[PDB]
Amino acid sequence: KKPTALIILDGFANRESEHGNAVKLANKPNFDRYYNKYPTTQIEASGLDVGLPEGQMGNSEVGHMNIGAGRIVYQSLTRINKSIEDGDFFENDVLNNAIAHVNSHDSALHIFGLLSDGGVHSHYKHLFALLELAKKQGVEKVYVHAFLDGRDVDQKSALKYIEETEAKFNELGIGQFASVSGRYYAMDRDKRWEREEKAYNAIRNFDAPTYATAKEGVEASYNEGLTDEFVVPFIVENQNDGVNDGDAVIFYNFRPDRAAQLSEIFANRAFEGFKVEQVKDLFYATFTKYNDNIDAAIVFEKVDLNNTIGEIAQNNNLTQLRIAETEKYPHVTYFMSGGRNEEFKGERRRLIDSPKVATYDLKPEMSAYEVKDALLEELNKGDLDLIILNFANPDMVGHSGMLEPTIKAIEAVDECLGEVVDKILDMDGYAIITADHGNSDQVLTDDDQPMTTHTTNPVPVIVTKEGVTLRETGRLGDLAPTLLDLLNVEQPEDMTGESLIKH
Ligand SMILES: O=C(O)[C@@H](CO)OP(=O)(O)O
Ligand SMILES: [Mn+2]
Ligand SMILES: [Mn+2]
Repeated sequence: KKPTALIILDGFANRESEHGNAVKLANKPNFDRYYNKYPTTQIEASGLDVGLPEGQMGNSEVGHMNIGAGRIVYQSLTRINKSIEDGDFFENDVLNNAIAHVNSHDSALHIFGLLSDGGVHSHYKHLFALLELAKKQGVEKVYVHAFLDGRDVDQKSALKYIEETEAKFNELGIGQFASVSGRYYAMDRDKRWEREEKAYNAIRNFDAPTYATAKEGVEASYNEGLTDEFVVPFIVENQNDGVNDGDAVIFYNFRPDRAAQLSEIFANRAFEGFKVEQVKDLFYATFTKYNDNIDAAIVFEKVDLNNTIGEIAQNNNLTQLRIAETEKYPHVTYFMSGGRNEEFKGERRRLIDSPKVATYDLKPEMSAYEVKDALLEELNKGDLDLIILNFANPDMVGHSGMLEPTIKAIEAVDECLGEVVDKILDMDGYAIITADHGNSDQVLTDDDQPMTTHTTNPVPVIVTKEGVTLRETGRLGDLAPTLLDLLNVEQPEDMTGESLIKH
């Protein structure tokens, strides 16, 4: 068996400036020799090319999903944005049923969510689209329960989103703020139920302070030293008639982890965090499915990915190995397989333990040498068709925002890379050396401060096949089609990416 390997250098991208660029400052002779001998291009790993909004840096989860799927895998924000822009949203069955529920019970429509443009948990423009829909179907009025951010956005920005939303209410002729809670309260994820109860009591017009306007209560918080995230939940005077039997709730958050708890309070009949009298005939709609214990109608259902690279390999009777250290093991397993834990037939996996340190600058080599030795051990068995390998280090050490450790990390990876790839080449196989998004290409601001984040830069691709030229650009969703090309395996239609290899 001639092996073909995808070797993912996590958080390793192409950036022109050398300043604070560990990728360019590192001595990486093995990478450079392959780069100088073999065909090379660069592909996009951020924004719309990976199913994220324009301007948004790529990441490990999204990047490994796109890589394994061989297509653009649209994430929640973009999917909902596109649904709005193209009209589907306003036809959505769950949203129109929530409105039929209100109209048929003469009851009230409530809207919960994180009122910012952070884009991690929500996007407040989706609130405006719901208000437009409610107005269109004649709802009359809509109680909006605002959860303030200050964490995925500037710590004191709530007043701008509140102002703009107040103008929407006037413009569209519908809706009002009913309650206002910092996300510390409404969006806990550590089962601190006393924080949640305060949000719940405001939303319900039970126990809470009241202010005449959303602005007033936020400004009162500011004057006390409590910024957006920490606003103590409050009620907006005369604008909150409670959540009563017959009502409907739409929760526009799309990220499960911080929306689940509040949703359990309203809509898990088994909820025991604190004692409640649940609303009867409550229509409870969540933008996504937050967990299995919430009785909700799901506005945007999870889409399963058929014919990821691993499934195609299976269906061609090929064997495959997924391998990485702990820190990127879910990436090369679960995410690579399209969000599936189960092994395919023919699949085996190798987990190497990551060191137990708070920040990986303390051991820049991490477990890269043990990953390399496990891999050499597997390739010496001679029974692998496909290998999916990730070297975690450039991303994990780069997050430290420290240049010398990040350089050392890349240099350790380079030494391992040369042993892995030379072995693949002795076995008459092929490697694609690339990345899932950038990070280590920039670990310093232009003013020499630590920079601890991913980048939007395009990622390198080297394909260790002679006599071929690569296409000039492309995206992560093109990698799996390139592996299939190298394996001489037919690409199915639902893999819409294109081989980077020119024919
Ligand atoms: O709550 C979350 O999941 C987001 C914050 O927007 O990340 P973290 O909480 O870990 O900052
Ligand atoms: Mn990554
Ligand atoms: Mn990262």
